[PDB]
Amino acid sequence: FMVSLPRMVYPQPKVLTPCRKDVLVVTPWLAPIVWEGTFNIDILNEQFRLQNTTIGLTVFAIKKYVAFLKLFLETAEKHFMVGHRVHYYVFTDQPAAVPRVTLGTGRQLSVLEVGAYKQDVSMRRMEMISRFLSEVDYLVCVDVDMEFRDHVGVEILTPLFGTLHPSFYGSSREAFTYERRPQSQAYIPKDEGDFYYMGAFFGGSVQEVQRLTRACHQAMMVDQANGIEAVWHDESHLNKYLLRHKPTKVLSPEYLWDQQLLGWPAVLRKLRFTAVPKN
Ligand SMILES: O=c1ccn([C@@H]2O[C@H](COP(=O)(O)OP(=O)(O)O)[C@@H](O)[C@H]2O)c(=O)[nH]1
Ligand SMILES: [Mn+2]
Repeated sequence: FMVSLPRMVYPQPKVLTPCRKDVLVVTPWLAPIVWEGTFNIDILNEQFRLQNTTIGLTVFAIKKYVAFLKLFLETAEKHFMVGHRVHYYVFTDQPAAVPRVTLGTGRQLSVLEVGAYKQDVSMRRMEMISRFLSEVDYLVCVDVDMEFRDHVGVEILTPLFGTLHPSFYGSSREAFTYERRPQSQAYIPKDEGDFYYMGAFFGGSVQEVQRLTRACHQAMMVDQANGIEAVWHDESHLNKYLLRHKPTKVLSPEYLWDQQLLGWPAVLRKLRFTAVPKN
């Protein structure tokens, strides 16, 4: 059950005035594409706070990538779901290397120990993700070699979402780096494909994320038994999944950007969550 919103004063939406004219803001299956200027965060904050929404954030920090945790968590504290309940799940082979980061109220961090792989480390995330049902309402699954630079909030939440890959949002579908070998479960032919989604940021309700990760894990297992590894590993399988199960929101590349690589184009009003230079 969902109680009434309170009285709120904000600018009237204008039917004959689009917010953004420069970009597609709804997919052909009527999912919002989330760009700055498309949402009133005050309305959304009210809607999700009234549900006492808890957001789980999963991140893997294996071997040397423990080095990225401090900046990742400190900036998440400043920018990610502020005002909402947050539960960080840090999966690592080095529990003692996890930095002590001060968390705001209503926010918690769990360290989950795993084994380390010698492709595999990136890939096995689907298996490891696939407790959450009892503890959080939504799950967000991100890369750790990243930092938050601006608001990432409840505007992303929905049953199932993907994020536009910053290198491909302007590309035609034959240019997308999908798995092209019919022998792989991740196969997508040249005349198929909506978008190229980034493996570094996806999520949804716990139920939908578990479905997704289960499906990708099963498909990767089939590929392995067939002696094939998809070209972009888990990302290839994510793309196949979101092709056949359309996401209910798509995040713009504001939500996954690399400023060193790609600068700050006109179409991006904010750079929210960005790659941290590495070697
Ligand atoms: O040695 C590794 C390699 C990868 N990862 C995890 O797998 C994610 C994806 O790998 P990488 O980001 O190296 O991705 P890229 O963005 O270069 O494609 C990383 O963010 C980490 O969360 C890790 O923990 N240790
Ligand atoms: Mn990464």
